[PDB]
Amino acid sequence: SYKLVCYFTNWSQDRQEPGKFTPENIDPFLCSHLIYSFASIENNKVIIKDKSEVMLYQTINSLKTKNPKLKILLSIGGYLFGSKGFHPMVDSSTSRLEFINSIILFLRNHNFDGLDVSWIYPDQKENTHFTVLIHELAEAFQKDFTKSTKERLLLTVGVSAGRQMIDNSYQVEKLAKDLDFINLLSFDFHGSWEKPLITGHNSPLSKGWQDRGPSSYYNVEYAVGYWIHKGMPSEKVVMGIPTYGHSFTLASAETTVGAPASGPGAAGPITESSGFLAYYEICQFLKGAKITWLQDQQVPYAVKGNQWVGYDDVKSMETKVQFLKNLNLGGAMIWSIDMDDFTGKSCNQGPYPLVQAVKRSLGSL
Ligand SMILES: CC(=O)N[C@@H]1[C@@H](O)[C@H](O[C@@H]2O[C@H](CO)[C@@H](O[C@@H]3O[C@H](CO)[C@@H](O[C@@H]4O[C@H](CO)[C@@H](O[C@@H]5O[C@H](CO)[C@@H](O[C@@H]6O[C@H](CO)[C@@H](O)[C@H](O)[C@H]6NC(C)=O)[C@H](O)[C@H]5NC(C)=O)[C@H](O)[C@H]4NC(C)=O)[C@H](O)[C@H]3NC(C)=O)[C@H](O)[C@H]2NC(C)=O)[C@@H](CO)O[C@H]1O
Repeated sequence: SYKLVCYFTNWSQDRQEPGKFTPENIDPFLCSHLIYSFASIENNKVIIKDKSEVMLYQTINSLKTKNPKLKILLSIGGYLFGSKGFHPMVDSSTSRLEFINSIILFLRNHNFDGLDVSWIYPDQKENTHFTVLIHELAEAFQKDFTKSTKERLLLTVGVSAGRQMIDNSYQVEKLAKDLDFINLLSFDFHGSWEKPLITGHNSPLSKGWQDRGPSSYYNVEYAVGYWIHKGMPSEKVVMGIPTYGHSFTLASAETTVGAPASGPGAAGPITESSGFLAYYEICQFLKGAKITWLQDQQVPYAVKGNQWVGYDDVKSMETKVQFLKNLNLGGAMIWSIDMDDFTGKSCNQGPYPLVQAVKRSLGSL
């Protein structure tokens, strides 16, 4: 009994094949939870800015018709929403209450089962506001369920896997009460924003051999453990796994971890964004590359020419799943199913090779 919580996005629809994803591409039995990314906030109220908003509602109802066990949530936030997106809604209880009531009506009208708040990030400044908003939602949700024939709206949150960010942003014990679970964002541990600019893996399970001091923090094992230590019960920890990798353009001839990089990797042809590659792009890149499995860190990286791609593959799916079960975690979260090879047409491994491996690994006694 593990959750498989699957984020998907509303921007992947503008991609060319085979990055071209709509909710209609979703398998109703693939995951236990679906989270739509992202909603917006206009007039201290919840909306959806998506030209496919209405067809999405239609797909939601089809999905839940085919799988009555399926739970679909709505997410607010993300890296680009930032902290700014939550202003001015959080600035007072009045505007906050206006919001919380928009949410309840919204989710009921549209057949969502809860809400994800993935605020990136509260940090020091907004620690208080984030805490308060979560508590007011949690309470309003409970209150609403008091007067209901419906199951109660679930509340989750996408949270930092970064030690310092966790220290600055969260009151964990409070969070443990208010949230049904965290979606631990246990990736983006390394990437081309770093200084000094050196190759590093986006989502390492374990410590690197060269990791010392606060680099010892930048792995999944650590992140997960620190959350539990800070108060979050293990079963409320839902462990994020990525379907993308972080890329680097190599400065010199070192191809190792910690090798100097001139900048982010060449942009994928489909995701057109230098620094990362979806898995369906990674599979093309792997043709003619040399791949190394890191023993220390338990994940692969691939080199082809001056390109260095740290990524996650079927082998790390199964490896990460064993770890999360060993630690009695609540399950697995995926960012994002629409960057797996969902069509099956690039990796020739069937549809959703990575997520499918995760399902199987959780499902296996
Ligand atoms: C002060 C200082 O110097 N501090 C240093 C500091 O940098 C180090 O800490 C590290 O910082 C980095 C960067 O700030 C952190 O990286 C961020 O990590 C979070 C996770 O914690 C990421 O956000 C979530 O995760 C995914 C994957 O990255 C996010 O996905 C992105 O979402 C956006 C939308 O919001 C996507 O944009 C869309 O895509 C295209 C263009 O790319 C466009 O066409 C679309 O229209 C656009 N959509 C929208 C809505 O605008 C983007 O594609 C996508 N990326 C991918 C791969 O899918 C998602 O937003 C987040 N999910 C949820 C849920 O919230 C965040 O993306 C990521 N930022 C960057 C830049 O990659 C890092 O976590 C942090 N590390 C640690 C360990 O804490 C510290 C280290 O301590 O050192 C200091 O020195």
